[PDB]
Amino acid sequence: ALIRDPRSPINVESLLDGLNSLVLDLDFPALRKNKNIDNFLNRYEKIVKKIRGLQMKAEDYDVVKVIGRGAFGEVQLVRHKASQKVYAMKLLSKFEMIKRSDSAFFWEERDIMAFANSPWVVQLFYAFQDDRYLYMVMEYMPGGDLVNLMSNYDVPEKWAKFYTAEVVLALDAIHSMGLIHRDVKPDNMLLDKHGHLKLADFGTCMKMDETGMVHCDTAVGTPDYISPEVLKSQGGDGFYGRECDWWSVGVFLYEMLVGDTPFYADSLVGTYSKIMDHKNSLCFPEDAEISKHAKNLICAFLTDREVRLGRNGVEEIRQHPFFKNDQWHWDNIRETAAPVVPELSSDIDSSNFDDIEETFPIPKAFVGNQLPFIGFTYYR
Ligand SMILES: CNC(=O)c1cccc(Cn2ccc3cc(-c4cn[nH]c4C(F)(F)F)ccc3c2=O)c1
Repeated sequence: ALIRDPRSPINVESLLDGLNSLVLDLDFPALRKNKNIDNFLNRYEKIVKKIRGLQMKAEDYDVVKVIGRGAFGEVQLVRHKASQKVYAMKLLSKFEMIKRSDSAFFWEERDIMAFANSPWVVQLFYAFQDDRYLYMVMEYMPGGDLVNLMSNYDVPEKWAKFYTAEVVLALDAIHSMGLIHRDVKPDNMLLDKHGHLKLADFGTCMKMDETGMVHCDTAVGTPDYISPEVLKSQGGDGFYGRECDWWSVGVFLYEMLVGDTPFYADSLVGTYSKIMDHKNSLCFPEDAEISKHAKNLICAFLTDREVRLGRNGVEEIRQHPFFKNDQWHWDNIRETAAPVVPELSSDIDSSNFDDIEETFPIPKAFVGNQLPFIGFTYYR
């Protein structure tokens, strides 16, 4: 009965993952001296290779261009050969994830994009694997990200109101699924064909307790955007709530209106120290020319959690005077016209993206390197 459920760990895709993964981890001359291992391989090695050809696989896609990179892989603009549809495909290297003891962040990332069913969340259509990579096949966002937008325009406060509102709604939606994002930044804010925002890169997300809190002893995210409480949790037993995402919205709003990040330093350790000393290090440039309302919202986000705007819920963010505007309302913003509408040449126009510039050793005994990746495959 669970076999049909796309959420169950024992659906057909996961059962096939196990059989495929066992053959992968055993098929070596050394391990084949065990008769058990050889008797199984003989029975199943021909049909597994047949199954491999009929399963969704990488060679079914044309690689048009590489449009993104990360610690463990890259994102490619692809076209599915048979259907001629266009997607963005993210790859995660199995060797690197094992080599750097980081093998479990992709579960929530896959599940959010697959099941959120939200206009604010990039949607996942397929997940598959081969012996080297994980693959997440996603709806393509041809508008680019907000780093690219900020590098090409001087963002007036009217635009900043729009993108900050859309981010607030997107984070609220993620919070209502029980998740804290923890890596809010402009590189994770993607724009669709109509210029509206979606969140991406859910690698550092975490589900909250029945109390709304998370225990964590590890500081995560990006150094420019990390909140004091998350940073402080590296020294043991962090207990914090969703409000760490609102701190990172404050950094984003500063960066859009001022042109630099508010805790900039030449060293990572300097950035870490400035964030700790934020009550003294947060300083707007003399030539800023930023409104009183914008400066008040920025400073209401860039405080300690016990005092931070949003600690009581999103309604206190939405009423803030900075969001007074003559173009949109909180309940209809994504159906109004975005400030920048992309002009697109073809369905593989990638002009809003800058251009971009090892394996396991053969085992002596059973290691099970493919075991952590069982159950990743998903067919919509
Ligand atoms: C631990 N995490 C990693 O190692 C890691 C590996 C690879 C990339 C990243 C960060 N990154 C960058 C771009 C990116 C782009 C899309 C996306 C979806 N639809 N369209 C696009 C478009 F590309 F068009 F913008 C979706 C996710 C990402 C994304 O995650 C992180």
